[PDB]
Amino acid sequence: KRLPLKPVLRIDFPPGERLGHGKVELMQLIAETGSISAAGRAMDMSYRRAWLLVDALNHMFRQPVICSQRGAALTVFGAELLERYRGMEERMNEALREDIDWLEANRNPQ
Amino acid sequence: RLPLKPVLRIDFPPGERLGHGKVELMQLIAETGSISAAGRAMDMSYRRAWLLVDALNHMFRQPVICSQGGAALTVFGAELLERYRGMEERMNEALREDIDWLEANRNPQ
Repeated sequence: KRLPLKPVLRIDFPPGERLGHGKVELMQLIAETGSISAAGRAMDMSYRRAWLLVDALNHMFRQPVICSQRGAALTVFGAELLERYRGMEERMNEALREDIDWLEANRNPQ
Repeated sequence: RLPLKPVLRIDFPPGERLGHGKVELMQLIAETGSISAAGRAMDMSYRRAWLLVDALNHMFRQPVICSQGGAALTVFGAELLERYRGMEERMNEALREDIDWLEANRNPQ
C-alpha cells in the first residue's frame, strides 16, 4: 500500500508573496498551541523565519491574521482565512476527482 | 494590481510530486526538442534536468518523454500535460468565488 495521489493548493500573491502549506500550517499550529515559537519549532525553523511568515500574513490582507495576547492567536479574520483555505482545498478535491482517478489508473504500481 | 492565482501540485506518495518543475520541463521539451535546452531554460544542470525526466518516466505505466540528440513527449506525455492544463482550469473555476474573497481582503498596499 502507498498513500493516495493528493492535490495540494498554493495561491500566488504577486509580486512577492505566497499562501500555501507553510503559512497555513503555521496558522493551524498557532490556533493549536497559542505560540509562534512552538509553531516554528514544530516546523523546524528559527523563530526569525517563523515570525517573518507571521509578519507576511499581517501585511498581505486588510486586517491582521495573527495577534499577541497574554502569547499568540488568530484574529477573527485569521480564523476566517484558515476556514476559507480549508474550503478551497475541499472544493479543489471535488473538482479534480475524475482527473485524480485518471492519474491513479496511470500511476506506476511498482 | 496583478491577480491572485491558485497553483496546483499533485503528490505522488511517497517522495514524488508532479507540479510546476516537471510540468515546465515537459512544456520546454515540447518547445525546444531537447532535455539539455530545457535544463538551461530552467537554469539547472543537465544532470538535474535528466533526473526530472527519469522521475517522470518512472511515475507512470509508460514513458512520458522519449529520445527523438533530441527529446519529445510521448503520446501519453502530451496527454498528461494537457490533462494538467485541464486540472488547472477546473481548479480555477471551482475556486473562483474564493479567489474573489481573497482579492477583496487583499492589502491595497
